[PDB]
Amino acid sequence: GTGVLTESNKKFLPFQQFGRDIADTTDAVRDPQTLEILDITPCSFGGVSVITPGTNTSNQVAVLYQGVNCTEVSTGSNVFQTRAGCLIGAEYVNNSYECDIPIGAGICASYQTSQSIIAYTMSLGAENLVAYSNNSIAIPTNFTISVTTEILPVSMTKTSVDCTMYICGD
Amino acid sequence: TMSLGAENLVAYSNNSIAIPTNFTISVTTEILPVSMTKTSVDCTMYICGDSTECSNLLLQYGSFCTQLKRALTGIAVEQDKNTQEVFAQVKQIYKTPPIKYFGGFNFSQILPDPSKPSKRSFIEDLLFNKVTLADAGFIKQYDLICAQKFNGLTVLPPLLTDEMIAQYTSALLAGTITSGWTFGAGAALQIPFAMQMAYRFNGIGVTQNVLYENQKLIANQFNSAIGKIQDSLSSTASALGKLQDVVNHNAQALNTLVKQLSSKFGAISSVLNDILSRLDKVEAEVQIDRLITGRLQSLQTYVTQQLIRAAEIRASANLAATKMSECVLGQSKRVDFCGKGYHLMSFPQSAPHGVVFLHVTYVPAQEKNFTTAPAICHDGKAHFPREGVFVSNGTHWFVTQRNFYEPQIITTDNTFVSGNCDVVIGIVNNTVYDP
Amino acid sequence: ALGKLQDVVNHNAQALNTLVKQLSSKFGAISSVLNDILSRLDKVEAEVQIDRLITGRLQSLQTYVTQQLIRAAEIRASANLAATKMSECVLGQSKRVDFCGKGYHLMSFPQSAPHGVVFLHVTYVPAQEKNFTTAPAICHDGKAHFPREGVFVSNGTHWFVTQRNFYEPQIITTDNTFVSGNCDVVIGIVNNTVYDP
Ligand SMILES: *[C@@H]1O[C@H](CO)[C@@H](O[C@@H]2O[C@H](CO)[C@@H](O)[C@H](O)[C@H]2NC(C)=O)[C@H](O)[C@H]1NC(C)=O
Ligand SMILES: *[C@@H]1O[C@H](CO)[C@@H](O[C@@H]2O[C@H](CO)[C@@H](O)[C@H](O)[C@H]2NC(C)=O)[C@H](O)[C@H]1NC(C)=O
Ligand SMILES: *[C@@H]1O[C@H](CO)[C@@H](O[C@@H]2O[C@H](CO)[C@@H](O)[C@H](O)[C@H]2NC(C)=O)[C@H](O)[C@H]1NC(C)=O
Ligand SMILES: *[C@@H]1O[C@H](CO)[C@@H](O[C@@H]2O[C@H](CO)[C@@H](O)[C@H](O)[C@H]2NC(C)=O)[C@H](O)[C@H]1NC(C)=O
Ligand SMILES: *[C@@H]1O[C@H](CO)[C@@H](O[C@@H]2O[C@H](CO)[C@@H](O)[C@H](O)[C@H]2NC(C)=O)[C@H](O)[C@H]1NC(C)=O
Ligand SMILES: *[C@@H]1O[C@H](CO)[C@@H](O[C@@H]2O[C@H](CO)[C@@H](O)[C@H](O)[C@H]2NC(C)=O)[C@H](O)[C@H]1NC(C)=O
Ligand SMILES: *[C@@H]1O[C@H](CO)[C@@H](O[C@@H]2O[C@H](CO)[C@@H](O)[C@H](O)[C@H]2NC(C)=O)[C@H](O)[C@H]1NC(C)=O
Ligand SMILES: *[C@@H]1O[C@H](CO)[C@@H](O)[C@H](O)[C@H]1NC(C)=O
Ligand SMILES: *[C@@H]1O[C@H](CO)[C@@H](O)[C@H](O)[C@H]1NC(C)=O
Ligand SMILES: *[C@@H]1O[C@H](CO)[C@@H](O)[C@H](O)[C@H]1NC(C)=O
Ligand SMILES: *[C@@H]1O[C@H](CO)[C@@H](O)[C@H](O)[C@H]1NC(C)=O
Ligand SMILES: *[C@@H]1O[C@H](CO)[C@@H](O)[C@H](O)[C@H]1NC(C)=O
Ligand SMILES: *[C@@H]1O[C@H](CO)[C@@H](O)[C@H](O)[C@H]1NC(C)=O
Ligand SMILES: *[C@@H]1O[C@H](CO)[C@@H](O)[C@H](O)[C@H]1NC(C)=O
Ligand SMILES: *[C@@H]1O[C@H](CO)[C@@H](O)[C@H](O)[C@H]1NC(C)=O
Repeated sequence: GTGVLTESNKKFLPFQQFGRDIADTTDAVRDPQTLEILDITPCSFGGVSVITPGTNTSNQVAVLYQGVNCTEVSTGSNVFQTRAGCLIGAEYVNNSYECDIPIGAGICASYQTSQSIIAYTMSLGAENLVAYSNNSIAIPTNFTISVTTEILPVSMTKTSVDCTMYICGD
Repeated sequence: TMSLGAENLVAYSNNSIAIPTNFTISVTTEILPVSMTKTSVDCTMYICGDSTECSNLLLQYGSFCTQLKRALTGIAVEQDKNTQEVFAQVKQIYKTPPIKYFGGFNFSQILPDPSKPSKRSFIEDLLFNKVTLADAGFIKQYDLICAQKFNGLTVLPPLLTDEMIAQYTSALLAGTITSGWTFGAGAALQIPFAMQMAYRFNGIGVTQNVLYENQKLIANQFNSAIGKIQDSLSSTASALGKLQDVVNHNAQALNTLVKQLSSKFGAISSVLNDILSRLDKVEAEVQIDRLITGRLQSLQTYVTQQLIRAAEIRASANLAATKMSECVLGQSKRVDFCGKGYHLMSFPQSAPHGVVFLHVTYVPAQEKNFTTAPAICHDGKAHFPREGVFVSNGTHWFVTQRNFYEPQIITTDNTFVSGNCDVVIGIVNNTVYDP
Repeated sequence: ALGKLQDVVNHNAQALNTLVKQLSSKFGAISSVLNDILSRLDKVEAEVQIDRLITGRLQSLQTYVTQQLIRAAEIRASANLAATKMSECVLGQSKRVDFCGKGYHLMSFPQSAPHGVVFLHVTYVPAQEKNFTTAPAICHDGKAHFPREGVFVSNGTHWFVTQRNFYEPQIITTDNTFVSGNCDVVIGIVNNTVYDP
């Protein structure tokens, strides 16, 4: 196998020699020479996603190592820690704007100005408190006739497949 | 034999009408799933964990893994779209002024509490306590989940945090309370809550003087209903059944996918390393192919089940978005759509992977028999009610509303004439007063 | 502009292209070409490879049909929604909120598009609002007068009754209002004169 061997405190009985897991993978072993218990762990791995504005715009990209602390990480000096992982190549900004490239856990990324990729907390909207009281009513004095557009799919492509021709052509 | 219900025959006749004389303000609860767990699967790690020979043999089977990954990513994006559609229906983050005199109604249990770290409400916190999440997708530093992670199955965190969902529901609630349905059309227009409730009463066919002359009773009934909602959501643990069921189904699917790795599928062993160590390349290729095919079919079944369940969740989220648009951003004339009874309003609350609507409805309470008539003859003309129904308590005739007994003397302002008194079936004789 | 329709077309085209490209996979056979297997092997030896190719391509077709069935269910739901919007927004005026566009719905106009429909929803949106002082009712001669259709407003000195969606103040008369009981119950009642025509 391949993995990291660590000292273990598992309570192996004197007759046992190895331990299994849910998927029947050996998670602990007994050293044949020095009868100690070793825990076997997968070494280290994770997903790597690439945040990028279109290649029409810029070839500069940011990288997201998903679900890892910013210590187990090509690698710029712009590391940032999101609940979704470690974000390298994005300058975190205390401002908040509308989400442009959703990264996760409320963190979004955009390409903005000397332009660079920035990461920020997405903005839900501008705050607005209603001037409410028990003898005040706001009544409109004018109107606006708006024309909105709504697009709805209706049908799709009618496809036909020749099973014999596709599988066993002539 | 199961019972459909208690039999009940309606005392019907052609000159008898039952009209309610009192009402009840009910607050029902409706739970709707919105999103599910965003899962990601590493095809190579799941099928051929750290094995070059298995990976090389897996390259033969084409692009099954790429389309499994594409399907999972599509579902993952769809979940955030569902949440955004249900909750992000408000253009601005509204908020109420510090004064909390909403015409005697007590909204303190649904408005946010600043004391808590997350600015959730009391009922929202109860809802979050009633549902336990197997995994939120957050960072897991160095179980039934470690086995999943080591085999390539991970969970992605949702784009909108629970705090953002709480802020969205707070904006919706503040807009509803301080502006009625006006914030769903254009800019929010402030209006006293008593006047907003008077409009809501007018919207179901009851005159506003009923609300104004019974304001304290209605406020007390609403407060009692909210308190009963609190008690029910704090007592019965099995309250949010649907959301917990969604979480359980996703977790069970992942656990089944992991346990499928211990199947031999006809090979000598389920462990790739044992096959590699005990057999030559020619002999081990057959066993590795069997394991690859079995695990690929298991992944296919998991993705198919996920796609069908995601379609179901998308339908539920569309329904929740419609209920937010129609029940919360306005008053609904649709029957049994925003709760049982005549709909007055609704209040949204977030919950793990779902939304909860507190539907406030008006239910007639105490009905009485009366003798009715389609029309009335005064001077050879037939008088019909402009808005209401003719009733009689035994000796005198009045005209009342159709949903609340408020009899008034039959005058020419209440009624309109149409033709003579030789056509209407069931007409009666009475005097119509002239102001 | 028409993102959804183009997305549908792209998804179908991509599915067909994937189905075609699956024909170049060996699936464990010596070759992905049927003719090469037939020419280089005897019947007994070639049957195994042909079976492997047949099984792989059959599974690929199964995946394509399953994806198509799920996507067709999605498109059918969308088409049912479009039919409902045609019935309610175009063939009539809708009271449902945010169903035929944001705002108070006036009308809608349909337009065709490749594999889809486009609705131009005409809606009415209030524009310029002003503050006013309001009151649930009014006392004239010991009776409480409530608006028949509208809301009582005041510009600072005088009291009028207006519509709820458009400021059109009118003198409070007995035709605008109706009486209900006395003036000892309503909370927030005010004092004003009701004109008698
Ligand atoms: C209501 O709004 C409309 C436009 O939103 C106003 O019409 C404009 O009036 C100004 C001043 O006379 C003109 O310069 C514009 O050309 C008009 N626009 C249009 C489209 O007609 C209208 O005056 C407003 N009414 C009130 C009472 O404020
Ligand atoms: C309508 O029903 C409500 C309650 O359903 C009645 O209010 C109750 O009245 C009794 C008698 O005065 C009190 O003891 C209760 O405390 C009241 N309850 C509440 C919640 O206020 C009301 O009296 C009924 N009205 C009519 C006309 O029957
Ligand atoms: C609205 O209801 C809440 C509770 O349902 C009220 O808060 C209670 O107030 C009493 C007296 O002030 C306290 O003894 C309780 O401990 C409070 N409970 C909670 C949970 O806060 C609140 O006072 C009500 N609102 C109004 C305006 O009366
Ligand atoms: C039906 O309602 C009428 C209207 O109130 C009743 O007539 C009144 O009865 C009371 C008895 O307490 C008298 O004091 C009033 O003078 C009566 N008014 C008129 C205009 O007649 C009548 O008694 C009711 N009848 C029944 C059977 O309930
Ligand atoms: C309602 O009143 C009318 C008029 O008072 C009644 O019509 C009378 O009916 C009797 C008997 O059929 C005739 O003799 C009269 O000539 C009718 N008068 C008129 C003016 O047409 C009618 O019968 C009454 N209805 C009831 C149910 O009592
Ligand atoms: C509120 O509206 C009333 C009604 O128009 C105003 O009263 C009028 O004010 C104008 C001033 O230009 C006078 O010419 C009229 O004679 C007044 N009419 C009456 C019946 O009094 C009043 O001034 C307005 N007040 C405010 C604060 O806007
Ligand atoms: C509205 O008008 C009524 C009647 O003009 C006022 O009622 C009077 O109140 C005073 C002070 O409480 C009493 O001394 C009078 O006897 C009352 N008159 C009547 C006929 O009841 C009432 O106070 C006024 N309301 C406001 C807010 O000014
Ligand atoms: C095994 O051999 C090693 C060295 O060859 C020795 O140090 C150790 O004590 C031995 N242990 C046993 C159980 O024989
Ligand atoms: C380049 O692509 C971006 C998409 O991020 C778009 O906003 C921009 O307008 C494009 N520019 C050109 C010149 O096509
Ligand atoms: C990362 O590890 C450090 C210690 O090595 C710890 O203090 C920190 O909380 C960790 N952060 C995350 C997000 O795991
Ligand atoms: C954001 O603000 C905090 C304090 O409010 C500060 O410590 C931090 O350096 C700021 N970040 C940036 C990128 O300026
Ligand atoms: C409005 O409510 C406040 C309590 O917050 C009260 O003091 C005030 O008198 C009320 N105004 C009217 C006009 O009733
Ligand atoms: C009601 O209908 C019955 C027939 O079932 C009839 O005999 C009776 O006269 C009717 N009552 C009135 C008031 O018309
Ligand atoms: C009306 O009278 C009938 C007569 O049998 C009775 O059954 C019914 O309960 C009464 N309805 C009400 C509301 O009292
Ligand atoms: C009404 O008055 C309040 C007082 O603060 C103000 O904030 C609000 O903008 C006013 N509304 C309108 C429509 O002018």
